[PDB]
Amino acid sequence: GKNIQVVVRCRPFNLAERKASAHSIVECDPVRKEVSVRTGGLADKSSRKTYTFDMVFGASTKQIDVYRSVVCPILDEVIMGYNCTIFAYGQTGTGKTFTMEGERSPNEEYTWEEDPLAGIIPRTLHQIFEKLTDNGTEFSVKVSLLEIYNEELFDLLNPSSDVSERLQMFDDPRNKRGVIIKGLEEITVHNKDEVYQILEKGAAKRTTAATLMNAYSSRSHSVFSVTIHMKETTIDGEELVKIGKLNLVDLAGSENINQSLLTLGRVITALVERTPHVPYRESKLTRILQDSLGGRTRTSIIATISPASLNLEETLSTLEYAHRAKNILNK
Ligand SMILES: CN(C)CCNC(=O)NC[C@H]1CC[C@@H]2[C@H](O1)c1cc(C(F)(F)F)ccc1N[C@H]2c1ccccc1
Ligand SMILES: Nc1ncnc2c1ncn2[C@@H]1O[C@H](COP(=O)(O)OP(=O)(O)O)[C@@H](O)[C@H]1O
Repeated sequence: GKNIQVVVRCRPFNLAERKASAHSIVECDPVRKEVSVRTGGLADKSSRKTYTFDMVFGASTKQIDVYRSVVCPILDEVIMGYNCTIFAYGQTGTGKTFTMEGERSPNEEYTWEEDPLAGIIPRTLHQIFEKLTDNGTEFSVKVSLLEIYNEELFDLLNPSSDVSERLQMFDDPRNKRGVIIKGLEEITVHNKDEVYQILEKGAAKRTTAATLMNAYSSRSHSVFSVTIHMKETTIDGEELVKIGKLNLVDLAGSENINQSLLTLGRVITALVERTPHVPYRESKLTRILQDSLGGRTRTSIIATISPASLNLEETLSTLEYAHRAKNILNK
C-alpha cells in the first residue's frame, strides 16, 4: 500500500524570543530525516530524544521549500484525478496556519502572487491555474471551507449567510466512507485573479467567528477543500475526464472538551494497533475525513513544533503523536 507520510516543521525563534537570546532545545537534520530534542542537562552535556520521519524541515525553511518538496508531488496526483489530504498538527502558535495558509508580508511589499510568506493554499490554487491553463485542459475549480468548533459545523466562505448559521451533516446514501454536508457552499474559482478575493472573504468571516466563539482560532478545525473537474484533450486527440480533490486540514491546537481532536487521536491509535474497531463515527472530524484515515485517499501530516525549552512537554507530545501516525496504511 502507501503508509501515511509524516513530516516535521520547526519554526524559528520569534522577535520576542531572540531579544532574550533563547536557547533552542530542538535540532533538525533533513538529510538524516531526524529531529533531536534536548530533554534535560546542559548545553555542555545532555540527554536527547530522537525521531525519524519521512521529512524534516528546520527553522530556516521557507514556504517555497515546503511547497516544492511536499505539495507539488501531491498536487500532481490530484491532477491525475486522485484524492489527497494534508493535515497540519501541533501546539497553538507553532505554525499550522502559517504553513497551510501563510500570511502577507508587511507594508505591502509584494503582490499576493509573489509574497514569499504565502502558504500551501494560495500557492496550490495559483499553480493549479498555471499547470492546467498551460495545457489545453478544460477544467473548473471549486473550493469550500468547512470549520468545526465544539462539534458544530460552519461555512466560512458563504458570503450570503453569517458564520452563526450552523450546518447539518448526514451519512451519504451511497458511499459508506462519505457523508453529506447540507448547506456547505462550494465556490467556483474562474481564474487565479479571483483567488485572492475568495481567501480574503474567508479570513474576514473567521474574524466574526473569533468574535462569537471563545478562542476560535485555536480550538476550531478547518477543512479547505479544492475540487478540480478536468476534461483533458491530450495531444493525441483523446478526451479523458478526471476529478481531483485535495483537503487541506488545519487541526485545533494539540496542547493539553474537543471531541474531534480526542477522536482523531483514538482513530490513529486504533489504526496503528490494528484494532478491529476504529471509532470514526465518534466525531464530526473523523466522520468527514474517514477516507483520509486508513481509507483510499493519499494522506500526509505536517507536524509543527516550537524550538523553545518552555514547550518541551508539548513538543515531545507532538513528535510522539506524529511518529505513531507513520504506521498508518492507506490505499
Ligand atoms: C499585515 N500582516 C502582519 C498580516 C497580514 N496577514 C493576513 O491578513 N492574513 C489573513 C489572510 C491574508 C490573505 C490570505 C488569507 O489569509 C487566507 C485565507 C484562507 C481561508 F481559509 F480563510 F480561506 C486560506 C488561505 C489564506 N492565505 C492568505 C494568503 C497569504 C499570502 C498570499 C496569498 C494568500
Ligand atoms: N516557519 C515560520 N517562520 C516564521 N514565522 C512563523 C513560522 N511558523 C509560524 N510563524 C509565526 O508564528 C506565529 C504562529 O503561527 P500560526 O501559524 O498562527 O500558529 P498555529 O496556526 O499553529 O496556531 C505567527 O505570528 C506566524 O507568523
